[PDB]
Amino acid sequence: ASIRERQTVALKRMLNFNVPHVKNSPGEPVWKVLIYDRFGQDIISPLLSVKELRDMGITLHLLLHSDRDPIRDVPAVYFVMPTEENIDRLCQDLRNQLYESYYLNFISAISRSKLEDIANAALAANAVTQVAKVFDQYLN
Repeated sequence: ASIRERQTVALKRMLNFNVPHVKNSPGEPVWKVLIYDRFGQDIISPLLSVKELRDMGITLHLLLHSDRDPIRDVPAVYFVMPTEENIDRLCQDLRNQLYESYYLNFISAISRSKLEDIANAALAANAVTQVAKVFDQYLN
């Protein structure tokens, strides 16, 4: 479907988004982390798997509602829903500095109010973050 396609559009982008990262081992791919939620998995899985996740160059993929590992030396991605709870996880992971980067990706149409929370959620620790486009804003 043309719709389901747009879903992967953002994904394939974030899952490959090579952002300004430091290179320690010359001659090594770009390891990127990902953090998905109930919806995030509801979209990433249908168009991605565990073996494909690591096969694309993922350093770690876990649920915001789980024990996140400390990988400040590797860029991270947060493809989740901008829900009240999620917004709290953003400021929770942003302050912990679990990952160097935080390529955010909202499933629904977040608002300036909720957005400011995540935007500032990082400002608290000054973590490099970037809110990507949404796909489920029309479906899912």
